[PDB]
Amino acid sequence: YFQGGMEFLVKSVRPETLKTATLVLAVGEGRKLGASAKAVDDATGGAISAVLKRGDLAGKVGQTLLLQSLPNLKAERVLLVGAGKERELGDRQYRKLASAVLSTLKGLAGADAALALGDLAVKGRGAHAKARLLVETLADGLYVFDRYKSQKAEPLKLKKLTLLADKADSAAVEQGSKEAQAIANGMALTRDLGNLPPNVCHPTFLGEQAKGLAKEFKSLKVEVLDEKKLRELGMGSFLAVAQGSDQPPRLIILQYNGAKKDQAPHVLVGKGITFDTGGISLKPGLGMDEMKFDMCGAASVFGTFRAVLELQLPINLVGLLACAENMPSGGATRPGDIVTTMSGQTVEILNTDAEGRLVLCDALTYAERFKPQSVIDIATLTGACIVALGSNTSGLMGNNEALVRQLLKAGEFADDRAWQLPLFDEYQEQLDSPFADIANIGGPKAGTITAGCFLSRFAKKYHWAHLDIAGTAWISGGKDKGATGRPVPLLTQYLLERAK
Amino acid sequence: YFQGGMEFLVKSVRPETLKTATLVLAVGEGRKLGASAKAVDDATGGAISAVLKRGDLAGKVGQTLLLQSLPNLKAERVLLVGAGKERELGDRQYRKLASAVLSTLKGLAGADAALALGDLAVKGRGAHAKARLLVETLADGLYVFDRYKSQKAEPLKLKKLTLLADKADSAAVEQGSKEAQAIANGMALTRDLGNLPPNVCHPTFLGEQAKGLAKEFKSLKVEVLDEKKLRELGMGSFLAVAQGSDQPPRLIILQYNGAKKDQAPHVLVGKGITFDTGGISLKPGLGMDEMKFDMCGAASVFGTFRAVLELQLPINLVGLLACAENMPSGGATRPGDIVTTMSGQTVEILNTDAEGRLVLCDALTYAERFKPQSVIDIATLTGACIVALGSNTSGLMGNNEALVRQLLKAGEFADDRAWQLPLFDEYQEQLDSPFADIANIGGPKAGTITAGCFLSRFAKKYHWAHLDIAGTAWISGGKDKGATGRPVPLLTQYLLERAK
Ligand SMILES: [Cl-]
Ligand SMILES: [Cl-]
Ligand SMILES: [Cl-]
Ligand SMILES: [Cl-]
Ligand SMILES: [Cl-]
Ligand SMILES: [Cl-]
Ligand SMILES: [Cl-]
Ligand SMILES: [Cl-]
Ligand SMILES: [Cl-]
Ligand SMILES: [Cl-]
Ligand code: NA
Ligand code: NA
Ligand code: NA
Ligand code: NA
Ligand code: NA
Ligand code: NA
Ligand code: NA
Ligand code: NA
Ligand code: NA
Ligand code: NA
Repeated sequence: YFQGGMEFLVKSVRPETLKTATLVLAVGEGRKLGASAKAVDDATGGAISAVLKRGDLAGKVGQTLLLQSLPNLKAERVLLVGAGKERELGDRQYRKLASAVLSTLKGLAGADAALALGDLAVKGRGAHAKARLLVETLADGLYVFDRYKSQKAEPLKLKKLTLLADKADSAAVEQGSKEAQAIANGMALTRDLGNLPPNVCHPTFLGEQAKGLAKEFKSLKVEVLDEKKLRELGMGSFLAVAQGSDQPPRLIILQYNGAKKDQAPHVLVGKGITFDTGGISLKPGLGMDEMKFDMCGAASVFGTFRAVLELQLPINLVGLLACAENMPSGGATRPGDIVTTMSGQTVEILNTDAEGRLVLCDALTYAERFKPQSVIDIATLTGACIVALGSNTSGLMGNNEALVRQLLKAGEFADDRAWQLPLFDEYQEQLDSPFADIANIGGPKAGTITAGCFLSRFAKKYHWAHLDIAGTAWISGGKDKGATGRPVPLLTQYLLERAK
Repeated sequence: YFQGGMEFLVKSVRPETLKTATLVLAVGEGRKLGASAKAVDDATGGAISAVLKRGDLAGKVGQTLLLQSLPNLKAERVLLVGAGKERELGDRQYRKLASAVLSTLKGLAGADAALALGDLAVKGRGAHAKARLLVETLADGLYVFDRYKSQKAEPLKLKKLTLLADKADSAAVEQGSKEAQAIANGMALTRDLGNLPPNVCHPTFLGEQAKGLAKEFKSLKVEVLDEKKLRELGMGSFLAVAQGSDQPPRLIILQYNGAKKDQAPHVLVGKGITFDTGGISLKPGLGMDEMKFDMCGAASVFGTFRAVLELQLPINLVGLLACAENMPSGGATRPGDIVTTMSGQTVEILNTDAEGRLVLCDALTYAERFKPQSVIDIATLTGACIVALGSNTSGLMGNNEALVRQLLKAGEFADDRAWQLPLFDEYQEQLDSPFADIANIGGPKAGTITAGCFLSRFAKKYHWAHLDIAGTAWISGGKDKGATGRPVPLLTQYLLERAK
């Protein structure tokens, strides 16, 4: 169940007799009230119709009108929210409607609210799929990160949200709500870890977080490998990234065995660069505070595990979090260094700011021992991905078409979308080095793709895919600056489908 | 038939008795000679086997060994070319093999050569598909642009190439060769127009080129509209691009009616910015000579027409070439100008270097009058596409999934590949303007996509797709700097399939 201060219930009772602090109804733009709103209007003797006739609420998506006590209702307030003029909403409009409702309710002193929104239609979504989107939007919309504020906002009075559904849909709605709550809990852990400042959130801290998660979930086993063990394993490019920082690196291994021992596991590999200065290839100063989000890949592995552990899915899951801090220093890796990866391939490190792939490639080699049926790495890897796909769609590459399709489908269902980019063999020659087996960077052309090509050289032994979340893992500026928790919804949906 | 100084023949005779200046045979790396090479070796009494045993030719793809007269052969020379160790070649290896053969033959004084390469296997390609790739690579490999060199290279002695094929395959090979020759002729026209310097290749020159093509092909009708007519049509954003230059703009209309009058036409829309300084939003000086390639979109419409006209395909085809020169001047368009497009939508021109879309959008509105069944615009539009997809894969967007799939399939067959990028509705808000209906640029995120989103607002009335060839239309540096002729092979293959 959701942990962020909200209980979500599903009930099949009549809205017009439900006791609640706020009853929420949808109002169309220039079309008749839906069945639920009409039943409530009838119960009040036409009071809602009479208000709407006065014209303050045009009915555009997300517009609101709040009424107090109406005759013959047990609702203390009635919140009208506009649903536009279309027969069906798209996902974006449904989310906008839900967020407008939540924003209003947050500011009220009501301890609960009941959503009578079952008459809304959303393109391509039945009861379960609508509940997944609605509850995830509501629950994630409650997220707060204020532990470093001396002045904290007043706690919400709102503590309970009831979804009204016809009895024939209530089981699907309940299922969707339960899954959405687990996803939102995972997103909240991901966002917390992403938002923590890098002087607190370093690799050792992430190791202790993993141990704490195992304390909470007896089904989770955790092992944390330090720099001595990494050197024993021959993890040369991983160590090269870490060596310039005072902070020691960590390889965190999470294991959950929800299925029979004969089922091959799915492996999630997360880039956990807790801060990325670029190293000797130093980044510019402007906006470099957002490099604390360079561990959002690893954070999303935490969050996906958190959701899976709550749902107790019948799957075998492994998490590999490759965490290091990338700092300049008198002992840092230099451009031109050549290192031997755990696979034995030598890499010429042309640019020390292309370091995510250097911790990932050793983790991908490590993943071979699990004989996985799928391996997915998640990383804030290339600014080129933002040029290619922006901030709303993650880049996706892989060496197996069926797995890539499974991830695309999961992202569509989750409304946490990705988009495939090709790993054509012609791109690989961009990584040729006169000195070593591989150069760690290509040119300025196709940067997201050549990063995927680099990783692919370590993933040939299994079905593998790669999510570039450089654009989707956080919001850069404004009031809403901070980690997003993506791609936890995509990944959790992928695993939900693999668990059937 | 190919016009660049080469006759291509298909014959089904035995290689070992064929009179030719050079007989070309494939030699595998560490595997037995194929059937054709073995038959020739047997005819010489083992002379080729005996040479190969000495070890000078390892057999790697494209390696060569040239022999002179061998016993009992009518070939004056025998050229051995390595074919690697795989059972089947990929497209890249097949092209590399063919280019190595051609490079050797170019340097010889032989007037002809015979290719006995029928035993080569290429992944996913039968006789017709292999001949398409082989002949197009050979014919396009003969391209020369030397009209501004005072010292021209010696003319080739090689004037005839014979493809040897089994009688059961010879019809397919002949068909593939004929189509490849037409494509190569079209590519040569495209490359010529792209390579011409911008003080020669201006919009008026392109208009005269269209008139010259109609003189050569009686099935082509051409109309050239000048700035007065553009202003009568209300083509405000097109005129805004052109107004800073001394060179007047041209809208060139090509029409070919190869099918019954009841068949809706296919429309190709080409960006013909004959030079792009950026305008007031001036480009940096470094590499700005390659902005003469900013008309390669329009050039590829010329080239696709040239191939279609030679093949006399039973289709109805329209070409719209929107040509202008983008110059700074005391009357040039300024950042912040607002103009009314022919569609009536107003556009705020935030950056005068995003000018390709401003001539294209008026051409897309113009295309409505043809009631087309497909509209494809081709443009060197965004440097962001090179970041996203590099120099080897064109970006593709559209408003119709079936058309996008048809173009992807054509590019795969042609080995002139594209890759779809999404036009999700969420990207559209990047083009919001406080002052006008549309801004002409989004932010630094998803630049290729937001350019496609801008064009999509003018294409809603028909099935439309958009090819960003900023990366594939030319080669930037080195000995091979110059226009490539892409995407003529993709477009011609698309139309070949639509003609069935
Ligand atoms: Cl249901
Ligand atoms: Cl630790
Ligand atoms: Cl340690
Ligand atoms: Cl974006
Ligand atoms: Cl799914
Ligand atoms: Cl055949
Ligand atoms: Cl003209
Ligand atoms: Cl004129
Ligand atoms: Cl490239
Ligand atoms: Cl095709
Ligand atoms: Na609507
Ligand atoms: Na929507
Ligand atoms: Na970096
Ligand atoms: Na990084
Ligand atoms: Na490059
Ligand atoms: Na081979
Ligand atoms: Na190949
Ligand atoms: Na430009
Ligand atoms: Na341009
Ligand atoms: Na942007």
